[PDB]
Amino acid sequence: GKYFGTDGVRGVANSELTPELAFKVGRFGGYVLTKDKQRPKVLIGRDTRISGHMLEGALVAGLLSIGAEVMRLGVISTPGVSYLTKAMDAEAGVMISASHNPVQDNGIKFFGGDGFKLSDEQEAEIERLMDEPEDKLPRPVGADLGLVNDYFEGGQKYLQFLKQTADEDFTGIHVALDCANGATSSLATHLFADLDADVSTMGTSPNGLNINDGVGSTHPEALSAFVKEKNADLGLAFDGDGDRLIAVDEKGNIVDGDQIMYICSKHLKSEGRLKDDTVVSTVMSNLGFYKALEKEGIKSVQTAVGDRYVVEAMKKDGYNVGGEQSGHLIFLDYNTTGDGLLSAIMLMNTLKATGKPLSELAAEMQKFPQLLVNVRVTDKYKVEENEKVKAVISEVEKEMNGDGRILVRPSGTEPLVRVMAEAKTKELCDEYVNRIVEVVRSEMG
Amino acid sequence: GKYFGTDGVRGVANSELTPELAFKVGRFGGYVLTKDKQRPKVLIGRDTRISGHMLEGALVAGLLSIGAEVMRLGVISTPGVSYLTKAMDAEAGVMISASHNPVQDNGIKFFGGDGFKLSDEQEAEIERLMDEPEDKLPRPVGADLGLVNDYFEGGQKYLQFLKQTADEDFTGIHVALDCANGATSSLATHLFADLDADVSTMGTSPNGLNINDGVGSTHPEALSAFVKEKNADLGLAFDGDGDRLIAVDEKGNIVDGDQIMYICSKHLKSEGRLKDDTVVSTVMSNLGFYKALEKEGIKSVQTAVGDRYVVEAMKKDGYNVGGEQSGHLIFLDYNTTGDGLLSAIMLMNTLKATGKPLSELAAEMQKFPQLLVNVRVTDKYKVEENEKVKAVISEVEKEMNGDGRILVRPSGTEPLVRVMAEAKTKELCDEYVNRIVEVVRSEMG
Repeated sequence: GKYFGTDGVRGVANSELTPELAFKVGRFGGYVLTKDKQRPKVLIGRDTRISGHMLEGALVAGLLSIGAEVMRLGVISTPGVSYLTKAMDAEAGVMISASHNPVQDNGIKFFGGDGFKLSDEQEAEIERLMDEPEDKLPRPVGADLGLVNDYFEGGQKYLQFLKQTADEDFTGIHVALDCANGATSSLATHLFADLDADVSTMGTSPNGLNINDGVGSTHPEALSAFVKEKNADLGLAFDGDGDRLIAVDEKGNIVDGDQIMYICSKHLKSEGRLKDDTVVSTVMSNLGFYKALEKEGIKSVQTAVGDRYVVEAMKKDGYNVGGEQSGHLIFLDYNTTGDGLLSAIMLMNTLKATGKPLSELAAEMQKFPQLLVNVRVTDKYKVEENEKVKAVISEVEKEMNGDGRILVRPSGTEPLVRVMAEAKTKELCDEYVNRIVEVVRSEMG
Repeated sequence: GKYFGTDGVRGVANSELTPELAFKVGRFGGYVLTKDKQRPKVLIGRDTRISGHMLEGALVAGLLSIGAEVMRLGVISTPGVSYLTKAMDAEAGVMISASHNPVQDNGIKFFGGDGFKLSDEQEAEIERLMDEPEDKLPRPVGADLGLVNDYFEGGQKYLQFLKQTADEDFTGIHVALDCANGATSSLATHLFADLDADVSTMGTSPNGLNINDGVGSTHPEALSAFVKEKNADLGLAFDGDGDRLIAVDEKGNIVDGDQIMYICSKHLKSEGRLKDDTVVSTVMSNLGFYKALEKEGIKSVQTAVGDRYVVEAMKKDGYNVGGEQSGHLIFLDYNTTGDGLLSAIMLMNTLKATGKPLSELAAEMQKFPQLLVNVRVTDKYKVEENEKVKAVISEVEKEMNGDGRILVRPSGTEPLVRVMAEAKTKELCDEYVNRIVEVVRSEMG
């Protein structure tokens, strides 16, 4: 009915995301991808979550009961699953994980031959079957049955590829890594050490219970302190599945996905590699990202939140680069989903080639301050129109005239409305927001 | 209701023995064995059957959804599973296989802590649960979930143990091996080669479709020809799971489980190791086995067909050795189920120590000829009594007076009765059987 959301199937493993269901998934989904040849070739990959194994076995059982030849990969980032499912011309690819969420949660994700999430048509049918109450799909027996050749060497192919996209070894750089105790634990540390960089690690020590546990892109303050401690040049914080990246500069400060997009797209434009010198990004990006983009003559396209949209955009118009503030950047020259380590290597290429420190590079793009004030109200949904509100906003919008931005939306969870303001400084934020907030409390209370 | 038969659960994999059911098994059975500690320790092992993997994954999924720490072993004979489940003090042990059957079939088998099939009480409850239609067993989540550490090194521990029970290396012996393309493929050939024996192989080349395919204990004629071809001293034919053994002498002839029991128990008695110098065996054994046993002053106990009974017997009365004509011999000094390779090493110990060739040793025990004649009849079940039949038999029984044996039983499959006769020679068989057969056709036709 509705198993496949944004990020595939998710639940708390065993309770909601039962192995029964991870069976039905691989069984039916392997049927759907079976329409080509009698013997599809799914490959499957997972992070360090303890539920990993339980799901991987039930999923592979499903796949094998409908003839699919199956290639376990072991622990590997979602990037590497997509890269390999393309490079090995495999009918599909699967990733058991639930990036950056806590360990108890997990999820199944699918990739097609091309390295892209499955067509909404396909997922459609997978769900069609998963609600019939008769498993009338074929049951091959004897020699028709699925086959299963492990391929734990997959990892070092996706390593072998990342290693070629580094414009020279990184000698002379001290990098700290925090790998969320996840799929990137063993991949990253081999990579940057095989690229001749002084690596200092942390969060690289998974036990299947510690993924994303005060480490990783979502919790970068540990890494913030570790950089200063080990006095490194920068810190990289991947998340659970190796699909995001948040950096940290020698000064200890955080370097979100807008600043990484800025930094990298700018370097890329200096090699002629930025395609039509444009960059896709989402609403969520910070006004000062668009400002410093103009300043470097890089144009931009905005899309709605979520990388199905940011990738929908780069596809048609053939764009080279696109990203989110989350740290989720796509370099389509190289791979078809967000790739933490790719991001990180592009960032290091920048650093090496410019001899600047990460603080300097990220200072070109100046973030605008934000401000949120939430006011409790009687009837939060009647703010869509108002004889005052609706007006106030518009005036302040024009008063700002490109140097600012306002956003007022009612909450779901509660009975209050959220006023929010980008401005060039903290005191303009304060002025503007207070204005709107006043004409709201006039109505409600 | 009735899933656990003699040899565990069996079916044709996927069609009857579905992965769904191999899930319910490990889930419920891991509950039943969970009553001790919150974190049982099942270990699991399989043969080369292609359905192996599919079942192993669904089974491990079950086990993990109820907290069991689980130890994959890979491919290993059922012997080695039992040996290890004892030596590692593990709550249970599991073997996915269906020995000597064709590849399409498979099966789940259970062993307790002690190395013995599970108590009929336990299997009882496993089935109790498997027919409730509500999976109300706990669903641990987060850190309670199952854990899974592979242990593919298990194999070479059970090797390390077999290698100690060989009374000296086997230098100077040429042995041919036929391992049914099964679990014993890699174990045997390392073993006898690490014991310094000239090994010539066959059936050692599994691809998950060729198990028991004109090789192995059930189909020994290939091996019969191979021994003569490679002019070896003897041939060993294990079956799919490494639980049986049939030998073949340098002359090419077959050496069934009665002759191996004779040969080995006799050697053992010569080391004082045969306990109370007795040997357990089943009805199925050949009169001349009992004769040559008397001749060497070894006493004997008979039990009904099947090793649950042959082991029930050695348990109470503390017997050292017991076997079946199948090749399924138990040496309880050393292990708790039938052990093909153990048998084989005991046989080689005999050979080495006596310097005799296998033909000579197996000639001490002289088999009596058998004869079967099946007569079609009108009402095959009224032969339990007869005014002629019942008499004829009894007379011929006493006429034989210990030198013979008769057995007449009606068939199920068809409408006819089966007359059968052991005698000292082929022409006594012919006489005796013809007598009975005559007084049967008198009635029926």
